[PDB]
Order: sequence, then C-alpha cells, then structure tokens
Amino acid sequence: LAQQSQGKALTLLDASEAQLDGAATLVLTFSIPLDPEQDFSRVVHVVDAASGSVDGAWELAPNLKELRLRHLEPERVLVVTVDPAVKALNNATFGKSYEKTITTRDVQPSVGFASRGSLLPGKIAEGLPVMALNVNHVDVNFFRVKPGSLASFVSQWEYMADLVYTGRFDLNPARNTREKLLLPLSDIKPLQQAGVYVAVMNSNAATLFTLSDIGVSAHRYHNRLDIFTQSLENGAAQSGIEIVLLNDKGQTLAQATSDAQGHVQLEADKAAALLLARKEEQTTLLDLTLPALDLSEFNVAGAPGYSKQFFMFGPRDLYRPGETVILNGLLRDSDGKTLPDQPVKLEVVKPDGQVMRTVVSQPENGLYRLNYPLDINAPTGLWHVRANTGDNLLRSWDFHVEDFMPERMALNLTAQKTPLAPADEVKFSVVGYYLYGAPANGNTLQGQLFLRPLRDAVAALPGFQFGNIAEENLSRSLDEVQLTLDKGGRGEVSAASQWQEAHSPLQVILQASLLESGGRPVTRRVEQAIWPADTLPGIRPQFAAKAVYDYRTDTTVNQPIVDEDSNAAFDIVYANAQGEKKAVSGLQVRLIRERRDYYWNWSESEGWQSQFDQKDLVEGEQTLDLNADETGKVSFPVEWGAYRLEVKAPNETVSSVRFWAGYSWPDRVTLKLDKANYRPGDTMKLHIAAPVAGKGYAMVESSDGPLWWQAIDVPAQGLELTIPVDKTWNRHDLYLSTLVVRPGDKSRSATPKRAVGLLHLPLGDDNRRLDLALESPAKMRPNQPLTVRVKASVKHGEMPKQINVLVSAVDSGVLNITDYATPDPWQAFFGQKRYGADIYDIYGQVIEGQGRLAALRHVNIIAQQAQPITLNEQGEGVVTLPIGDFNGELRVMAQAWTADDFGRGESKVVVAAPVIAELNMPRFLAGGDVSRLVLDVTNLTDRPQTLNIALAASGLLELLSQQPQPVNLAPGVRTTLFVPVRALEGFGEGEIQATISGLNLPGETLDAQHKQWQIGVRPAWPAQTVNSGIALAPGESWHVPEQHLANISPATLQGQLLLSGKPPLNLARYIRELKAYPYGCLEQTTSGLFPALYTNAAQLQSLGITGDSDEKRRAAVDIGISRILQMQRDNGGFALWDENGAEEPWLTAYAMDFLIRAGEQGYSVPPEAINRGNERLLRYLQDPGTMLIRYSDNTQASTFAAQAYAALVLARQQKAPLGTLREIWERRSQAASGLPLMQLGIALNTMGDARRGEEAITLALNTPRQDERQWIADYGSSLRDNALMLSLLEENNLRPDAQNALLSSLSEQAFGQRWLSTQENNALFLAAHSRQASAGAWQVQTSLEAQPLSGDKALTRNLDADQLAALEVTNTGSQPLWLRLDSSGYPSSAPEPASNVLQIERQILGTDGQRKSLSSLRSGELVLVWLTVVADRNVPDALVVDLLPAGLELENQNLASGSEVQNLLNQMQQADIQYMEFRDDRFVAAVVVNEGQPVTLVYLARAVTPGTYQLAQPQVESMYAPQWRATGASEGLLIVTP
Repeated sequence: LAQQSQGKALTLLDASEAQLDGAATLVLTFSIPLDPEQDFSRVVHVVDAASGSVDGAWELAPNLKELRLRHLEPERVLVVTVDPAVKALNNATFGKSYEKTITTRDVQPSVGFASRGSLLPGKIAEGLPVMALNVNHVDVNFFRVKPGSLASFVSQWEYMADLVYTGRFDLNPARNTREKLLLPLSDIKPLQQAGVYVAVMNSNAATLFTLSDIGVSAHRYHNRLDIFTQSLENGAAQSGIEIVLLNDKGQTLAQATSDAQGHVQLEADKAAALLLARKEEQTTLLDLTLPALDLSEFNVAGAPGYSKQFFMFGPRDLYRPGETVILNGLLRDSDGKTLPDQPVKLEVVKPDGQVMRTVVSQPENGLYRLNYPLDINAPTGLWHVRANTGDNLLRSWDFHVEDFMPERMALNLTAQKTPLAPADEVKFSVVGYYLYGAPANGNTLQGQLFLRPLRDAVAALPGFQFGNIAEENLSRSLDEVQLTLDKGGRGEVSAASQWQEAHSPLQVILQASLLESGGRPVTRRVEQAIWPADTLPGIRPQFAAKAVYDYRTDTTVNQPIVDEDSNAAFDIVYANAQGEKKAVSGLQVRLIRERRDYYWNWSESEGWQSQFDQKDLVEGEQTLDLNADETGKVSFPVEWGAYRLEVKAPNETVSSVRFWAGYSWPDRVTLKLDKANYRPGDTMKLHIAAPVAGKGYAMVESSDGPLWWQAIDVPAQGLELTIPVDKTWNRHDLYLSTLVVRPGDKSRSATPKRAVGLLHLPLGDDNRRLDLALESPAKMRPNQPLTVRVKASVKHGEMPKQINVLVSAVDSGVLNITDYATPDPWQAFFGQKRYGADIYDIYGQVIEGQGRLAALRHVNIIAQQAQPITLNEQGEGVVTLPIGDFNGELRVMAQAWTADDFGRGESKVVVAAPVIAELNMPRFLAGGDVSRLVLDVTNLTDRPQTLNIALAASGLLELLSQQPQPVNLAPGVRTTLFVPVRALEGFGEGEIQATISGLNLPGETLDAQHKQWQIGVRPAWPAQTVNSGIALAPGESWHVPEQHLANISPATLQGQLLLSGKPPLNLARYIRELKAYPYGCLEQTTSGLFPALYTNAAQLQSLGITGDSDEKRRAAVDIGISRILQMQRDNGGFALWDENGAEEPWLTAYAMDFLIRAGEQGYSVPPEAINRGNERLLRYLQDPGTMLIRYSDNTQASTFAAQAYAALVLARQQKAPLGTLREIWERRSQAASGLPLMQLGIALNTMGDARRGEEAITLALNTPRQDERQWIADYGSSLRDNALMLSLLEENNLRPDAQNALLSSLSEQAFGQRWLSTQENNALFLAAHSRQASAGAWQVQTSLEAQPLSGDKALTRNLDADQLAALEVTNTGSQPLWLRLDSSGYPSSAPEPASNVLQIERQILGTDGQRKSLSSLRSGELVLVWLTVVADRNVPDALVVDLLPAGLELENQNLASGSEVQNLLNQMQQADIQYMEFRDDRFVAAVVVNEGQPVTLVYLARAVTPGTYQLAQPQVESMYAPQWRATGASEGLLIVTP
C-alpha cells in the first residue's frame, strides 16, 4: 500500500542505542516508511571519534520506518550523521543534515562454565574451563557425590552429595571482552581423592568432572554388550564391578563383576543409557547414548550382515508408467547356502510411502519372481520393493519411475567414417529438421567437442585392442560449439587438430543439442576416428576376463586376470581399419611390470592420505615377425601384481594392454595377516604394530557378538599372534579389532593414549563363483530371434550339478541413464559385510577422520527376461530372445546360481538395420480427416540402393495417393515421402504397413523390410443415443419410432432390443454406459469397476455383450484397484482426481465399499489401505469435526449421508460402534434423503439394534429426496437413491411387497433418460443385479425372424442398422409384454448448438491477443484457445471437454506473452479448477461454476500436421446432474498448410 504515507514530510523520530537479539544495536526511527531499496551508505553513516569507520552493514526491519546497525563495540564515542537525502517512499526527502554523538555504554557482567562437564576420568584432573566477561572473581563450591545415591544423581544429569568447598578464583579478563579461563585444582588437597565431583557457582552455573583410575572400554551389539575394564595408570588388566542403567531412570538393568581378563558380557538392547563401573571408592562412568567412535577411515563399509540373505535383482531399475516391473529374488543364509523353503512378504511402495501391493511371494524352483504392472498414470519418482523374510528387517530394492517427453525435432550428425591422419582437421556435417517435414531454419545448435582414446578401432577384429593405454593427454575437452545453422536445416562443424604427437588411435566426439526456442532440446553425439598410421599393431589376450569386485564402484567388474606365477598368452596383429592383417618384421614386444610403493601422507586440508609412487619395469622382451594374414601368438611368464603388454612397431606406433596376475588388483594400530583368504579350519597369524607401545586387547567379532578375544601387551617392536578359525566361522561380517593403550595418564610428545586397529577378516572362496561365458554375435538384424549360448566354468573341481541360469536383454541407454550395473549374486552373498558393532570408549574422543574416500570417472523400451534354464552335465545351455524393432546397443546379462555357487555374465550386441524407415503422423485422427503423413527412409549400408516401397492402409484408415516410385539412395542418404491419408467412420485404430523391397546385400539374403504403425481413430462428433419403450397388450403391435433413425448415419447405428414379461431394467445399457466412460476420477472408476466385479463373460454374452476372457477382467479389476489406491490420501481418506486433492468422505465410504467387496470376490488389496481407510471412516463416525465438505448447501445432510455410508461400510466388516450408530440415529432429522436412513438402518440391523434399524428402513421408504439441486455432496438423485435403496433391500432379503412396487416404479422412473450419471448407472446396475424377477412368460412375433421369439426371462438382443430400420414387434402371448428399445450412433450432419443451465463458448486467439482464422494456419504456428463457461447456479461438478482437431496438438502448461492476454489468464487464476488434463485428442478440465461468475479457461496449442481436419463443438456438463449440458458453436473445419 504505502500510499497512506502521502502528504507527510520526513522527520527523524529517534536515533538511539538498544538491545536487539541480545546484541547492542544502533536504531534510527523515522516518521514515515523509507525507500526500501538499499541505498544506505552515502547518506547515513556512523564514525567513531577515535577508531574512525566501522561495519556499515545497514539493516532494515520488516517495518520500513526503522533503520538498524547491529553489533557495537561497548564504551565508545559514536558520531552518527544523517545527510539530506534518503528520499523515503513518497519521495518526501529529508531536509538538511543531522548529527548526533553517542556513548555506547558498558556490557553486563557474565560468568559460567564453558561446558556442562564430561565423564572422562583423571588421576588428578585439574583445570575447569570458564567463560568470564567483566568479572574480577568467582566463588565456586565443590561437592562430592555420595556413592549410594550416585546412580540416580548421574541419571538425573545427562537425561544428594557432600561439600568440600575451596572457592574464590581470581579472574582478571580485559574490559568488555569475553575471555576463556581455567580454574586450576592441582594445589587443592581435599580434592585429588578419587570420586565424582560437581562444581557450582553465583547460565551453566554447574559442571561435572570425575577422578578415577578405572579405564573402561565397551563393544555394543544389537542385543549384547561386552565390557573391558583396565588401568588408566599401571598399563592394563583390572577387576571391579559394573552395572547398566536406564535413561533418566536410575534403575539397574544388569550387573556384573570383571573376571581375570577384564572382560564382561551383559545382555542389553537400546534404552540402556548409563554405564557405571565401580571399585570400592573408585568410579568411572560411560554414557552409551552419546555418539559412538567414528570408524569412517577404516575399511568397515559394506551391506548389513543378515542371518537370512535375500538377493533381489532385475534386468533394470528404470521403468515408465504403464509397463511392467520385473523383479527376481534368491534366498540364502550367512554363507550363501540353501535354507528350508519359506515365503517372503513383498510390498510395492510408491514415492509418497504408501503401499501399492502386498504379495506373499512363494519360490518356484528356488527362484522368487514378481511382476508389477505400473498404471499408465502412476506417479514418477523413487519406488521401493520392500521384502520381509520374517526377521522384520525390511530389505529394499529401489527402482525409478520416469516419463519421457517426445522430441518433435530431428538432428542428424555425420562424419567421414574412415580414419584421418593427425594433421587433418575434423569436419562434422549437421542436418536438423522438424518432424512434420519442415527444415530447421535459424535454429541454434549448442554442443561440445571431446577427445578420447580409440581402443576398439577395427570392427573386423573384435577383442583386439589398440593404442598405448599409458599414453598421456588422450582424454581432454576440446572446443565448445555454437552454430546458428542459418541454412534450411544444414550446418558444418570443424575441429582443428591439437593432436599430432599421438601414437595411439583416437576418436574425436561431438556432442550437440538442437534448440527450437530454448525449450526441450534434441541431443545427439557422433565420433570421428583418427589414426597415426594407415597400419598399426593390435593385441588380444587369449585368456578370458574374469569377474572381480571393485570397491570404487561397488560393482562386480570384468577384468583380464591370470593365475599367480604362470603364463600369459596374447594374439598380436599388425593391421589397418578395413580388412585385416599385414606383414611386418621387428615388432618390439615388452612385458612391463607396474610396481606401486604405497606410503601414508598427512595434511591439514586432507588429514591422513594413502599415497603411492609408481615405477614401470621391463621384466620380459620378445621380438616378432609377421607375414600377410597371420595372427602371431606370444607367451610371457608372469608372477604377481599389475602388468601391461606393450607392442611397438617401426613406425613409432604403440599398443598396450594392462592386466593382473594376482586377484588382488600412523595414528592407529597397524594390523596385518600372513595370507589373504582362509577356510573355516585354517589358522591365521596376526601381526599387530602400534606407534607407541602399550596394553589392551585384540578381538575377533561380528554382529550379534564376539567369537574370540585376548588381552595383550604390545611392545615397541610389534606383536605376533596366532588365531584358530572355528567351524562356526562363516558369516562374512567377521572383523578383527584391536585396542591398545599407553600406560601413563601424563606424558610428553602429546601421544594419543588410546589407539584402535580394525581389519576385515577374509573368509570367502575362489571355487564358489560360477564363471559365465555368454556367446552371441556382436551384430544382428531386427525382428529375428537373438541366440545366446551359455558356457559355465568353476576353475577348481567338476562342473557342479543343475546350474540354473537367468538370461535377459535390455537397451543399454536405459541402463546407462541410471548407470545400472549387472547384478551379481556372488557379491551379494559373499561380499564384505559391514562392521556390525558400536565401540563406546572413555579415553579421548576420536579426531574427526574427515571421511571415507570416493571414486572418480512413444518409443517402446526393449527389455526382456527369458525363463530360467538348466545347463547340462557339461554346464552348457542355450536361450532365445525375440528382438523386436530397435536400432542400437543391447546389454545381454545373465545371473547364475546353484545351491551353493553363484555367478554373473555380461555381453554386448549391436542391433542395426540396413535401412531405417520412420513415419511421422499426428497423435490421432477423426473420421473424415485428411492428413499428410511423412515417411522418412534412410539407407545405412555402404552401397547405393534402389528400393521399392510398398504402403498399405488397414483398419479405419485409407490411402489417397498412388504407390511410391522406386527410390535411388546413396549410402547414408535420407529421402522423404508424403502419404496423404483419410480416416474412416468408427471408433478404433488405423494401421499403416510399409514394405521395402530390393536392398542388395552381399553375404546376406535378408528378407524384405516390414514396418507397421498404428494411430487412434475416433468419430469427430459425440455419440448420439435414442431411448424408447412401451407396454404391449396381447395382439398389440409396435414399430420403431423414426427418432431412432433420424439424421444419424448407418454403419454406426447399433441397437439393443429388450423384451420382458415383467417391468424390466436396462442392465446392458448401464453396463455399456459404464464401460464407455472415458474419465478416471475416483467415483467413475469405482462405479465402472462394480460391474466387472459381479458379472462374468457368460452373463455378459446373454445381454449381448462380449469381450474380455474373464482373466482379462480379473486383470482389469486389479488395474482399477491400483487406480483407486493411487488416490488414497495419507490419512486413509480419498480424493476425487488426485492424491493431493481435497478429501471427500462419501467417496471414501464408496471406494472402501468397493474394496471390501473386491476383497470378498478374491482380489488382493494391501491391508494398509483397508486399515487406514477404516480408521478414517471410524474417525468420520466418532469425530465429525474432522470433515470438511465443500460447495455444499446443507452441511448437516452431507455429514449425515457420509456418516451413514461409513456406518454401513464398517457395519459390514463388524467394526461399527453401535453406540455411535444410535448417537447418529438421534440425528436422523438431518437426513435429506431416505438412502442414508436405509444404510444406517442396515448397519443397525447388522450390529444389533434390529428395532431402530427396521424403524430407519420404514422411515427411509417414506423420506423422498429433497433439495433445490444445489449439491449435498452425496453425488445423488431421486433415481439413484431409489435404485440403491432397492439394491440394499434386495441384497439383504427384506421387504418384498415394497421392493416389487418400487421395482415397477423404478422401471417406469428409469425414464429420466438420455443422460444418466455414472453413479445412477452403477446404482441401477446394482438394483438390476441383486434383483430376482423370477418367471415372466412372454411370446412375440418380429421382423427379425420367421419364427416367434419366446421366453420366461428378460431377453436382450443386438440390432444392426438394417434390422433396426425395419423393426416390427407384435405380442402373441396370453399376457402383457414390456418392450425397451435403445439406439445409438453418430450423426450424418453437424448437430445444432444447444444449452441448458450451463453455457459454453470457444474463441481462438493468437499470441498477439487478436482473433485468428482456423483456415490460414501454417505448420508450427501457436494459438490460444479461449473457453468461457457460465451458469445461473452453483455447479460444483462442472466437467469441461474440448475435443481437438487432429491438426492441433496441446502444449502441457497450466496457468496459460503480454497485454490483454494477461487479462484473460488472471481471470483463469480466479477460477477454482479441481482438475486439468491435456490428452492427445482432448482438453479436459474439472471446475466449479459460481452463479453470475464467468469461468475463464485458456490453453495453449500448436498446429503441426498439414491437412483438413474435422472440428467438434465445445462441451460442458454437470457430472452428476448431467441434464445440465451445453455444446457451443463451431466453425466446422480446420485447415493446416505446410
């Protein structure tokens, strides 16, 4: 506002010092608010009359009248000056200069102990740190805690004593400066006597310290506690008693006395806070609630060591909404051996924490499997699969759900294929274009160049590596790329060579992103190979790469490794890019050993670091001569460690390959072992070395507790121990700990008294890994089975027995998104588990460690998993993987297991097509639309191609042009064909099939290329329906009313004829209308799900309905249940459109009702949802104030309805407090309908009080629904209420003579036709379902068949246009006949706009805000669609629908460059939008319409595919009073030009 300050000058009210936030602050207060823009420095300033300037940090309050300056040095003369300016907000300005002198006064005294104290003991323990400010002295009283009330006293602390005062310490700090001082206690004689003391002053006035000799160490486990008491003074070893206490409570949990070794063991979980160790008059305390010792610098990282190991894994961790998540599981013990068969409880968890599915997973041949179909609208984010094996230690397998947006543009980057000399510069050709056929003009290209080594430089020679792996400056970042492109699509990138010295093959990589408007770029990458010689050497090891762990990545990586002290063989070649193998003589072949000498190194910024110096030694040398077409084979003997084989040729070009001979590739206690890896029967030699000699103990332990331990005295020369390995040692979480302590409490040279050592105990085995060899071709073609041969090996011994293998194949990109590593079970079962104990200590706390190190370096996703196979006796097998289309790289993966052994295999397969064909088309089509499809064909072969393209249109789609002429494509060239098509009348899909003949390839015969695209086809106009019926007396005749035929086109005209000998109900119509409903709000989904629950296909076909093979139905119910769960709130309540939406109790009752019903029919629903739902219903019943019904007209009625429904739903479950039901029954007069009374009545009758139930029923049967149709939030009507009441009657076998009359009434009342709500349909379905109409005889003569139709049950029959156009019916029975005719089809003429209650209008603007014709639109043009809705009433259930023309596509943007446009937008920001959706063919929006308040909706849309498109009328209706409809005038057609 601030206008209220107008007319007022600017006077300074007060400049003074004041306390603010505990600090001395200079505050100026002016009369009126100032200019908040910080200009304070040249106008207002403070200057010390002695020290000059000071901090000028001028602060400004939330209030604008006060100017602040914080933190002023006390007792100083400040001169404050305000200059004539400051302006203020109303530019009133400060007249002239103002000067004021100030003295800043003194600060108030303060004293206190720096810390509340510690529990660390000392033999004398002097020095008490205190923070004193402006105080000359302090009096201190010293108490000694009574050994009796000691426990409770200390427990009062952290979560009753005598007095030994001395007091009066002389503290002389500088004036006005807080100083840190020490209170010495050495010269005090009545204090060095051991005990627990407390100092008190006269803000932390108290502190605690302890004098003692008992040094205490402790190792805690998840349910065990081991204590070691030794000497602080004379080395170590000590007896004495100790006890465990509670938090706050001084209650003793457990007690024990030290043995002759110092060791003690006590059973204790958490909630055991204070540890107390006593020996007569001596005492030492240890707080187990404080943080434990930091072991971040020790190699103690790894997975938890569970008793039962459950290895979960799959082909990937990145899925999209819609597709199915595949999960596999294997269960073993602590040493990877089989356990007795057992179930595992698996739960699916979506990002918000809510459970989506709960399955009791049973194994199948020892393999757990799970398939979770993600809903098409599933939330994006981090999902978990949560496994429970029985220990209630939840295992978690994370996986990502993400949705990817299309590209809508195309970028083409190409290079020169064949390698370049270092001198040459590198040229990349760029070609960008819009998908709809337009060239990308003036589009800015943003990329970057990179240089990398090229080791796989010859495709004709796989495995052979090239280049010196030790050559420097082969991996660096080159130039950035900014290219305006300019031309109609094309551009060029050029890279000058900074590489010359290179003796290895290189590749220069261009990675570039194409931009349309700085919104959603299209990125691509391309590489150019570079050789330092037309010919050069290549190396391929004869030995296979073995699988080994890599802690830097925590993934089991493949590495070239050979046995220690052995022979390494290699295949050498001398070759060129194309072809293979040339002649040469004098290849210099060296075996280089890479020696590394490690050493520790300390710094301030780093702490301690493990450094290492490297030296390359020549340990072998051969000389080789090669002929034409020869694979020279060399062999070098190796020993241990890292080697690399180097081959050099006379042209100074080098090629190197690194490998290993061993599978192994200061302020602490150094622990060393004689050998790496043991067995559970061997014996290990432990070398212990400490910086300073001392005493303590060594330990071998795990989780749960310790297995072995021995106290030790370590001299300053090291100490050697011998430890046996029991048979019970096989957990892989085994750690060897060591504690050493220096004798003296007081010592020079600093010296840390306590020192710790910690090492992982190797205990794995080298004969339990399945070595997997996956054999498959490096290249293949799409749409042909992928053959993968599995060959297993085990190094030592025989090829196990019955090796199970699970092979999979996934697009490498998807895997590369998440950096997904191929799962290995070996590392899962045998890998290094974490140190599962916490070390509490009394000696000085750890430094900080600084921390552990780290390492450093729409389309249908192809992702399959074959069934598990079993290898033969030789460990051989084969799997076939059907590959669909796809063009790129596949990572083939395999996990193998037996009962005891496990393994993992990787492989890579490049799927490439000789020619690629991409068909760009619109997102959908409407019947009659004419559209220009774009078919891009590109030849990827090395040869020129003459191709014959054959196109065919299937389904609701036809071609308009003649077949294409043959095309001549040069290698790498792309041609573009235009395919004009038209869509046919119908609701379905259209298919386009493309066939390419010719192609000519040497080496292959290759069948012709086939492709097929689908597109969705719907009618341009809403489906029209006509409903009529009549009663026929005997002899009476009837003919189809002309209304069923008028102005709607045949071949779209369906009919259903229902004949019955009793007042019928259109069951088929309800079912069909439910199944056809296209929107997925809660109530609609539920309502539509109800029929699929209680009706099988056998019952469906009787009503003239077919489809869904029942199992499909079950699947559909499951899907629906998921869709219901996806909208349950955190409180167990439900929402209408989304989980974050407002809560609606009635719907909660509804959805719950369906979920219980679904449970009853044998479907699976997670108990969390059921329970939270029931809790929410119970809270609806017991705490009605938690409710908040919106947009209601009678909150009482709403509340009552909700409570009644919830009452019934819980009553069905026998979970409804009767007292509450009665408490509600007393509020019956608030009921605005009979339905809640009925529901409540049933609940009462169910939970006991049958009387008040029957009363409630009888009352319901005489309580007409009453409301000026405002809302009530029950989603109801007279009709649906009557239906549901009849349903409740029929379901519980109550009043017959009433339900008969009401059934007839409902049959006749069901003529509120043409438009029913989903709720009404569901209600009517339930009423018709639970009905039993018994025997009702009828005979009839028709035009459908020569013979007469006859029956005793209501018969429904389908009719086509011909049967319906000429339908005649005549009753030939002895009794009356009820006849219903339901007709549906689409109009041959555009229907007239119509309105009722609601009004809808659509206008079309441009971005300039001016009206725009839908006939002059060019491709890529933007337009604003302006909808306006209005009504003379409050419609809280207004659903707006705007069918699109196929020429337009939506921009997904809510809230929506300037001007009058913004005047619309803002209005749209005033509308209360309950939901909004941007489909492929619709703009949908749920809104509430307020009386006399126009609702304004604007949305953005782009024109793309050129063509002539049908254009429908805007539509709006009330979802639950759908007689309130409006359609609003359309121009009829849309024209899009290129």
